[PDB]
Amino acid sequence: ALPSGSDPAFSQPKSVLDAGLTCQGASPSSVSKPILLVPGTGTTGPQSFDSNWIPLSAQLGYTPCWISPPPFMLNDTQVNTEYMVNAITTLYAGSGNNKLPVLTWSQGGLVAQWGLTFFPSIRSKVDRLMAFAPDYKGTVLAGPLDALAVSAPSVWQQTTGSALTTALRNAGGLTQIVPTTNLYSATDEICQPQVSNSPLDSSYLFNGKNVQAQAVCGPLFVIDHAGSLTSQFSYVVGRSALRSTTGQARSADYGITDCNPLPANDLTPEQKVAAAALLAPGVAAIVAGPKQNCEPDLMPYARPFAVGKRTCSGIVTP
Ligand SMILES: C[C@H](C(=O)N[C@H](C)c1ccccc1)c1ccccc1
Ligand SMILES: [Cl-]
Ligand SMILES: [Cl-]
Repeated sequence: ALPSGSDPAFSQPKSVLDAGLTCQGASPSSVSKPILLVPGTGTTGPQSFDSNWIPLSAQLGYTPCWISPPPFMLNDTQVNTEYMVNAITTLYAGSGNNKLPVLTWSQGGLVAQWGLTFFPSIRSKVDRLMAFAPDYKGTVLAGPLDALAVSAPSVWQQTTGSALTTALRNAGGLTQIVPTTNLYSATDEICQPQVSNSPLDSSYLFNGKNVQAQAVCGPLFVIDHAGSLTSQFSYVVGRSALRSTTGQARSADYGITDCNPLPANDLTPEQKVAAAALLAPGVAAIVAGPKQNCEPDLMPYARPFAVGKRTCSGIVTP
């Protein structure tokens, strides 16, 4: 079974977590049809989604809301998760105690599933999860942990073999917790392995709606890590997931004619340009950002699930 009982305490003050949450045109305590957007590594909320799911979710009738954990999602993924959990609590109450969808890119999906795994209170407040290129198993493209160059805290934790991904799995987090759709690509140049269309894939969750784009669009279809978020194909799948009565996208809602890898058709010209360039701010943030030679320690609520792994203060013990 999943962790149960009370939510772990936050390491950050509620006022600090509140400061990282924004909604377009409303206060979080009084917002109509919010959607919470959780960004990828090296970016803010606006940097991940200004060119795609902020205008697209508004056009679908949602008020776009987002978190921007500092610095640019490079800090401890466990802290980035505090921003999300607090945001869901606020937006749920602020919209009349109605569940809301969560839509994520890259690390953002790892953050969402970490939050659902270890903070039980939000399970009843997240209507559904729509994750684009989530790296629940991390990525093996960064190399093994013992050969990793100095890297940001969350980059360590997204490396396959990390204590964080170990703990997520052992606490039960590789199974969906709310109705979840995962859209990913075998041609992902950041997160691998993704080629099997099977539980080996880093984006796969048991009992979830697992959509490898090539399984629908064919082997020559090509979308990269950012294109998994921004493409017109991704929009049709995401639209299906957001509207489905089951909380998961449905194969009947999309098909081979939707297999367009370019930025979503409804985006403005300026937006399409920014969507193609989505990654560049992330790389600049990683050059200027924190770097260390070890993986951040697991917080107490997660430590018992990765006994034996090595973090900055040493080997995790029972
Ligand atoms: C931070 C890095 C990343 O997003 N890097 C950006 C996207 C990038 C793009 C092209 C080449 C190098 C890095 C990362 C690390 C582990 C797991 C997932 C992501
Ligand atoms: Cl398990
Ligand atoms: Cl099922």
